Amino acid sequence: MYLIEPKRNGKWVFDGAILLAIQYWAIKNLKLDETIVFPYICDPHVQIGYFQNPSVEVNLELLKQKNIEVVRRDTGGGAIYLDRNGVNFCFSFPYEKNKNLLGNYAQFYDPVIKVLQNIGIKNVQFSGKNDLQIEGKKVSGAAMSLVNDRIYAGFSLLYDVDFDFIGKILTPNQRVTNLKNKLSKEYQNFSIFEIKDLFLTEFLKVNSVEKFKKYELTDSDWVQIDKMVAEKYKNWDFVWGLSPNYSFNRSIRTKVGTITFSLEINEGKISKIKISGDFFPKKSLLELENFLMGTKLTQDQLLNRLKDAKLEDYFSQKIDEEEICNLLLNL
Ligand SMILES: Nc1ncnc2c1ncn2[C@@H]1O[C@H](COP(=O)(O)OC(=O)CCCC[C@@H]2CCSS2)[C@@H](O)[C@H]1O
Repeated sequence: MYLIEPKRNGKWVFDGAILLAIQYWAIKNLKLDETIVFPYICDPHVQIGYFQNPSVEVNLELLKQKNIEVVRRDTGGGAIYLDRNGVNFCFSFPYEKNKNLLGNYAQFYDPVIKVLQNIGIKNVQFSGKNDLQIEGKKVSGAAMSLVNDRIYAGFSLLYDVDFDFIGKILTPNQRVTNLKNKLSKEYQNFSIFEIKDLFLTEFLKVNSVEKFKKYELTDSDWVQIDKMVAEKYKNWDFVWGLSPNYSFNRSIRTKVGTITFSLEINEGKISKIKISGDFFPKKSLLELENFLMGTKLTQDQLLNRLKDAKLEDYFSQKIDEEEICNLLLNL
């Protein structure tokens, strides 16, 4: 198991966008045939999933007011708020050695639950979706995707929360707790760097690993990471361009999550379409949106096109194609 701390010439980095960039850089460029761990503690910012639209997920005025960034990550899932009171861990798992991990939140979280138990946390449970919950209240969210031969997976930990701010800055569908007061009393006043440390030590134990193999980002890695920051994580086209607000917007709750269709209509046909939501598609939806372009907004064309798109190739659960058809027929 490798550990990549987000350090630059020995300085700890807290920029959420750079932190993802580090991870994705590793994913793409670090051919280590071992799990790499990426602990990260970020300055306040909102991180949204790849398929999400920041405009509908964030209170944009509160974000501007508080002068904090939106950062889109590469994985699906939903929008989280991240500050110095959260400790997150991403991973680059060799896909061949963890073939059953893709989409398997339970497996992914098993060592985490184990770590949290070991650390005195009451009754942390896998939510069954992609979360960890104590007595109804979410303490962690997770996301993953397959990229190259690597599974990119990450979970957050809400060590301490600003409950007021979190429910104000995130506008989903328009509840969570801290871990601080829930650890063994020995740990209850640990700072965030101490929790990260405690968690990583515990994570090694729970995973039967004596020590992390050391990987320090070199100047040269940083040049590539900085480039991915410029071209992607802090690139408007990626953060904002990716999810345009088209004229018509409809959403359905489905098993995979809330799917929103944002589309343009010219001559009774879908002219532009953007499918967004907090889900975890099997492959990129760009192909599906492209497939749907040109479809007449009639039952017959929509049903057929939606059938032909083989939605199961794109989403894990079954989507009601007719639900989507009928939703779109109303425009
Ligand atoms: N920092 C944070 N951590 C955990 N849960 C949060 C957080 N912020 C908000 N929430 C709550 O989760 C829901 C949205 O959860 P939802 O289930 O929609 O999706 C997620 O959680 C994505 C997890 C983040 C993936 C990153 C890849 C490695 S590190 S983390 C939001 O509305 C809040 O109620």
